[PDB]
Amino acid sequence: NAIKYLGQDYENLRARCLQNGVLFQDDAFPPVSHSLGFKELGPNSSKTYGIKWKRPTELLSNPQFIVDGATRTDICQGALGDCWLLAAIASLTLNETILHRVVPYGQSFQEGYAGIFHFQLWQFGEWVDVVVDDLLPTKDGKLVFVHSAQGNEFWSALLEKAYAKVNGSYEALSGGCTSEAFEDFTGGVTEWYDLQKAPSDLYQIILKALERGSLLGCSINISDIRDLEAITFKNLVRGHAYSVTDAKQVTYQGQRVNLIRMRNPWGEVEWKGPWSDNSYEWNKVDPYEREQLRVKMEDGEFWMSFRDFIREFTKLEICNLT
Ligand SMILES: *[C@](=O)([C]([C]C1=[C][C]=[C][C]=[C]1)[N]C(=O)[C]([C][C]([C])[C])[N]C(=O)O[C][C]O[C][C]O[C])C(=O)[N][C]1[C][C]1
Ligand SMILES: [Ca+2]
Ligand SMILES: [Ca+2]
Repeated sequence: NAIKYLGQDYENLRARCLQNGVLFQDDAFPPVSHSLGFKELGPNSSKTYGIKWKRPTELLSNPQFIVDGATRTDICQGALGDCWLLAAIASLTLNETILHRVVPYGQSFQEGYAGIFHFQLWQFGEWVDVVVDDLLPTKDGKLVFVHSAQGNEFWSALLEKAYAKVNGSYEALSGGCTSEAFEDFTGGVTEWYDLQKAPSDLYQIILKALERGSLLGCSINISDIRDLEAITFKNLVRGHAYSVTDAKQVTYQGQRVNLIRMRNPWGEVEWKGPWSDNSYEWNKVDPYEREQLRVKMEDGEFWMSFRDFIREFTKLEICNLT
C-alpha cells in the first residue's frame, strides 16, 4: 500500500472533515498564490490577479469525478506550460491497470464527499499517496489549467493539481520532459529514439510497446529557437509534447501502409498532411478500415504515415513497464 506523502492520510482526513461538517482545505498546498507560482504566476503578476480558487461543487450543480471513463479526451491543456505532463496523462489512460493505480477508485462529489481527493505517484523512489483539496484555479467560472472536453468532469484537473503539489506549484510544471511524467506514473524504464536515426524495426518496437500498454510520446525539436514559427506549415506544434495513441496498418490502393496515431494535449490543432482527418488518402482505403480508424473531429488526435512521422518528428519517448 502506497505510503502517505507528508503523512497526510486521505481516509482519515476525509472522515474527520465529514464528522466536523466541513470541507478539507490543504495546509500543504493551500488555495493561495504560492500554490500557483512564483514569477509568471507570482503574488504580483497579471495572471495571478485574475484567478479565484473554487471547488467544482461551487461551479456546477452536478460535478463528476469521472464521466464516461477516465480517457484521453479528458485531457485538454489550459494556460500552463505543462504539455509534457498532459501528454503523459493522456497516454496513461490507454492502460487501464496503471491508470487506476494513479487514479484510485471510489472518489465522488456525492456520497462521502468532503472536498478531498487523492492520487498515487511514483516519487522519491516510492509509490506515494498524495491528497489535494478540490479548490481549483478558475477565472470567470472556468478552469484556468487542465480541463476535460466533458465540462462537468474533474479527475484530470484534480490530478494535475496533485502533480503541481508534489512539484511545489503549478508554475513549477512550466516546461519539462514527457518521460519524467511517464516515470512518475509507472516507476518504469524510459528510453528515447532519434527519429532521424530510426532503427529499421522501430515500427515493430512501437507496435509492441502499445500492445503492452507502455507509454509513448513524441516531439519536434526547435533547432533554431523559433525563427520558423512555433507551428509548422502543416500545423504541427514544435517544442511540444504529443501522446502517441495508436499504430495501425491500412490497405491503401491495395498496398499496406503503416500509420501512427497521436494526440495534441491541447485537444485541438492537428496535422494537415497526408492521413489527416480531411485528407484524400482515406478515399483509397477500404471503407471498413476507414470507418474503424478515421474520426473526423477537431479533437487534437490524428494519423500520419510512419514515413511522414519519422520525417516530421525528431524524438520518440517510450516508458516500458513490468
Ligand atoms: C509545451 O509545448 C511546452 C512549452 C514550454 C513551456 C515552458 C518552457 C518551454 C516550453 N513544451 C515543453 O515543456 C517541452 C516538451 C518536450 C519537447 C517534449 N519541453 C522542453 O522544451 O524542455 C524545456 C526544459 O524546461 C525544463 C525546466 O525545468 C527546470 C506546452 O505546454 N505548450 C503549451 C503552452 C502552449
Ligand atoms: Ca471522461
Ligand atoms: Ca482529429
